[PDB]
Amino acid sequence: AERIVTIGGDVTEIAYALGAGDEIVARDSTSQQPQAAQKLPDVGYMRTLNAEGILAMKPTMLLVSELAQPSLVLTQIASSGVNVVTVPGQTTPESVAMKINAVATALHQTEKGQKLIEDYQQRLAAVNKTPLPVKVLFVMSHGGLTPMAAGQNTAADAMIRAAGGSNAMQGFSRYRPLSQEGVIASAPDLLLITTDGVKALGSSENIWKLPGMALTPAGKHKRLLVVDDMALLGFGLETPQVLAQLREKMEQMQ
Ligand code: HEM
Ligand code: HEM
Repeated sequence: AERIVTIGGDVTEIAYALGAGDEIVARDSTSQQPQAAQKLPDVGYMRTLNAEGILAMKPTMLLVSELAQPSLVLTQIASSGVNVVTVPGQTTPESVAMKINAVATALHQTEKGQKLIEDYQQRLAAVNKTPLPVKVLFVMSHGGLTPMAAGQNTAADAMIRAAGGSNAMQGFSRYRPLSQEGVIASAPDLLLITTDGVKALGSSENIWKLPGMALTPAGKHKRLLVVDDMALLGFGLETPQVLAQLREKMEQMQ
């Protein structure tokens, strides 16, 4: 009966995992998992939504990450009479259990969610969270934009800290353009980048041509880790696995 639009790759992946695949009629740009979701219509990007694109799908329920903007579009969609359910957007490993809970409560699959939660906690718990003296620089590369580093108050910065590592970039929030001096002062031991960032750059050649990268301990030892964009930053079900790659790569640097 329900025509569900899910917004937020984390939300979508959880809805699908709670067995609602059949009822989801559309989703946002950040939602690309599972692949089944890639075949659904794209209503736009979570951070720049427009009401018309969502309402054209005639949803009965909108499951939306709190990270969604502009907020008044949700108000507007709710006034039109669709059930708008908000999902917590904290970039924290403990936050995922909260996300699963809100989604399940909304789908009336409380028990299914409870099960999914235990599996996530069981997978998360297996990861060594002991702090390690390794500094990490996360870089986001587009095709047509200057490369950018993550400060604090980012998912990337939370991910790094949760793996037991340290954010090489300090003293600022969100993202900033790379500069040779900035990067070099950062002195990362490990360069963290996304799968798409790699494609945007070309080859490993261009990777170490990033401003100042070669003049860092990371660039000297070619210490690199490439992870799926949303797996790394989405704080959904794949969080434990990504923390594992990151932890392993750090431990292996002793
Ligand atoms: C017009 C298109 C886009 C614009 C203008 C844009 C802009 C931004 C900006 C400025 C930030 C960080 C600053 C802030 O949060 O205020 C950000 C974060 C992020 N973006 Fe977008 N973006 C776009 C498209 C996309 C798409 C298509 C994806 C699909 C995966 C995406 C995924 C993310 C994620 C996962 C973050 C969180 C990073 C973190 O917390 O470390 N973005 N985006
Ligand atoms: C940090 C993680 C981020 C991710 C995973 C991400 C992801 C994406 C993706 C998938 C696109 C679509 C690419 C395209 O259409 O060419 C995009 C576009 C865009 N992003 Fe990001 N983004 C991030 C951060 C940022 C930040 C911090 C900014 C700050 C300016 C930004 C600015 C933009 C802009 C202006 C576009 C639109 C380009 C166009 O329309 O041609 N993004 N982003």
